Amino acid sequence: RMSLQEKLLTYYRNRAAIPAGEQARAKQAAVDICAELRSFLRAKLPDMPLRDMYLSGSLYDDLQVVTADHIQLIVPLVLEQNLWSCIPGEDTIMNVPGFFLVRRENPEYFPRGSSYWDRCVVGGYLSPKTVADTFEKVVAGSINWPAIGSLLDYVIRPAPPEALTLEVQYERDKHLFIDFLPSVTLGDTVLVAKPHRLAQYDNLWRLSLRPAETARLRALDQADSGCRSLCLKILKAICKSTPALGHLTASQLTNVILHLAQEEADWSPDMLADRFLQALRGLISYLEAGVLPSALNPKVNLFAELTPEEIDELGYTLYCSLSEPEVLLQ
Ligand SMILES: Nc1nc2c(ncn2[C@@H]2O[C@H](COP(=O)(O)OP(=O)(O)O)[C@@H](O)[C@H]2O)c(=O)[nH]1
Repeated sequence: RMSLQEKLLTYYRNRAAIPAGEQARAKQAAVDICAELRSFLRAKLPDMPLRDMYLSGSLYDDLQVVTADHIQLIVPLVLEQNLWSCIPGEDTIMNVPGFFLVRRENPEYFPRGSSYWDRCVVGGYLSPKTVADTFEKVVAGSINWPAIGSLLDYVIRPAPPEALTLEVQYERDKHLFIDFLPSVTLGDTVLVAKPHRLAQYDNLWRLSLRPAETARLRALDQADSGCRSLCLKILKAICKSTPALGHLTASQLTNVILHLAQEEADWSPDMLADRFLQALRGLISYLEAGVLPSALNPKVNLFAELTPEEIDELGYTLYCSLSEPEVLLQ
């Protein structure tokens, strides 16, 4: 019957690709809200050290698949270089690459109170969990979602504690989940408060990898009009659509693609099938090895948050799907 090429482009257009209308409006609803928060921050909280919150995520750069239902709103903290320093996780006793301790420097000389964020310090370290709670409470305590919603003809209601998430119904039957992501930038190190999976690492900030990864990907496709992004979206759609693959993330799949791009120059449209197969094969062998290095930061293993058992099950699921092509593609 059909070639894999056709099946994939077909799968992409009927499953991976968000319908044209829905993505514009979802994205626009997010844009509309982000702006209204810009003015709220000027008026209500000129005291809290922040910069303007801005959108980020797959929906914002057209990498979101199946449904336009989520996006991040970054909350950039202001931290003074003099007062704070970030510590690579591999240099901590935790020994976890891709994560940082954010340390409060010399309290004898910089007493508590020198930074607003000193209230979020636990044992000399800026706690990511506590920053989230404080922000959530300081926002919850000054914000008027019913009014912002009325102003934009959206209904906006926070969610149950996931208190850092907003549910935006922007049409009768459409909604969008915006979650707030507190971020810190020290030097050229960008960190986000997206907690490590295990509880014992909850004092660590996460190295933000998404911007460089997606910029890299976009630059490569731009250069040669390649299908790197198209292949990623298909994979994302499969993992999202297949429960057994729920542990796979956009970040891992993107790096699978980027590693492959180091070794395949030809990403013309007709090579899509071949690259997709290579990517599947790559992912499987990364899983077997128990290690998927970040293309942009080799020291970081993007499977390090997964247990060996989960890695093993992911590997098995994928092998099995090789002989169930029609379950993999819907
Ligand atoms: N926007 C953003 N999300 C990040 C970052 N680091 C980790 N994440 C997480 O990774 C996910 C973002 O996924 P995304 O790239 O948008 O692809 P998708 O959610 O699978 O469509 C969310 O769960 C984020 O919390 C980051 O630096 N920026």
